[PDB]
Amino acid sequence: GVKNSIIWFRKGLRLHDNPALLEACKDAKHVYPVFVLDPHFLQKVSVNRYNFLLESLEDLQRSFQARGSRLLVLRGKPEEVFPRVFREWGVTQLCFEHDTEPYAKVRDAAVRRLAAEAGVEVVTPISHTLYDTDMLVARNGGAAPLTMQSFTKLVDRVGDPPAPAPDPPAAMPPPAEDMPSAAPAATGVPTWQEVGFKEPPLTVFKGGETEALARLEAAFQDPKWVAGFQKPDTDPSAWEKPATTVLSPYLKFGCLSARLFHARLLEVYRRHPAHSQPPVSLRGQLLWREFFYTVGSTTPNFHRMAGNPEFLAAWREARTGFPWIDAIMTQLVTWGWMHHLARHSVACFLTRGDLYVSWERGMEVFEEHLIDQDHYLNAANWMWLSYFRVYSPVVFGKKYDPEGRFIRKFLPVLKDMPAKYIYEPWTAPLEVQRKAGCVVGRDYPAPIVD
Ligand SMILES: Cc1cc2c(cc1C)N(C[C@H](O)[C@H](O)[C@H](O)COP(=O)(O)OP(=O)(O)OC[C@H]1O[C@@H](n3cnc4c(N)ncnc43)[C@H](O)[C@@H]1O)c1[nH]c(=O)[nH]c(=O)c1N2
Repeated sequence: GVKNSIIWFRKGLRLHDNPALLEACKDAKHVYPVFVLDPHFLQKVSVNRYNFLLESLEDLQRSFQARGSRLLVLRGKPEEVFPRVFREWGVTQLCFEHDTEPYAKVRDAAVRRLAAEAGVEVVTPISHTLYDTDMLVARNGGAAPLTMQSFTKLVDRVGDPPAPAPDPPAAMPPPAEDMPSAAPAATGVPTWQEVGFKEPPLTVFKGGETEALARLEAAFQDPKWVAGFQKPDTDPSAWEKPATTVLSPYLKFGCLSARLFHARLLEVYRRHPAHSQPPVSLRGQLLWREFFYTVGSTTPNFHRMAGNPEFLAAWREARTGFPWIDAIMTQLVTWGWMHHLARHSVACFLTRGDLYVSWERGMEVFEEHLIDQDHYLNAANWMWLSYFRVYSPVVFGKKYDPEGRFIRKFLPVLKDMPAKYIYEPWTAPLEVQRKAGCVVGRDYPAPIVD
């Protein structure tokens, strides 16, 4: 006789542009905001990324409490928890954002069956991508386009992505009182210590929808920078103020709506007729993401499109002996984010013909440490790898940073090396090494390859 609904967060960790949340609140006597956390994640995942998620859930908790509700972090597996709470809470509707990843399809199909057995309606809107990816494939005749230029042609044919959804109401229907499965002590957001991590996170990027919107506003503080953006011309050695938006972790977890980002770019583009165009523009960057999601989700053998241990270990542990390479690998572990062309440098130095190895092994290392780790974006970018015309990937940074400021920041052992040798410290006169307190082979390794 009443509507009791669940809004289930997996991605889409936001209140803004959340059509699943708007549906669950409509005409609802009680709404249960749920995140399902697998407590036994022990089995691979850096504390930096997991803490980013926890911070994002803490932000959601604060947002829901401001509106008379709270987030319920349920422990267990969705297939076991949901049948119990469907009956306990008298649920009539279950809402959640659509997800096209492989595991998500298996998980969501099972939950859809359990909902039907309990008489629960399921509503799953598209809001993680700009477009309904299935719709794009259908309008392309039933096959995903295979080049960026062709893909940009198709979306231009389709038109603008949908507008961001309205903000939710200032007050929300709360969960019912004294429901055993909603008890606060069993449903709070845990800390990185409580989930089992021993080392603290070191990244400088904080999770959550609130920080995402703050960072988006900062990127749009200069419309001329947004209008003139060209990805290949940005500086990979810029760390104090990165040369790109660093919105990737926020888009990965859904703290930031891709649709809101796109709408804001078109606002700026209307007033700047000479703005950059795809693929180098900031809109092009969003379209790279959409392109790889579309191809990845509709391609069965997606990982097969691109056709010894010691070299990988040195690369993994930032001891290759090339300061530019080791500095980036240090940024990976410490920040979990590096500029696109820094990612290119270490990836080419690993796969494009310096250490050979297999690109899959390099992806595994990225998958552990990147805070923007994305099943589709990580793999696709490794394969699309297969710029250094003058500067080889091992001294690439010298073009932008002849003094080696980036290297000195992340490899402080080299902080007193004269700039003439900071990219090739093995060339320094051996008394220069002594003076700088950095002897090659003692304080910093010699190059691992001739
Ligand atoms: C080896 C390797 C591995 C990865 C990636 C590249 C390479 C070469 N990338 C892509 C890229 O390096 C990354 O998206 C940016 O460095 C993120 O920086 P900004 O958010 O400042 O991007 P910037 O502000 O330039 O772009 C804005 C947004 O567009 C998207 N975007 C930009 N460049 C992209 C690209 N090349 N491919 C797809 N989407 C792109 C992202 O959503 C990004 O947040 C990736 N990206 C990611 O989100 N998760 C990942 O796990 C990886 N892994």
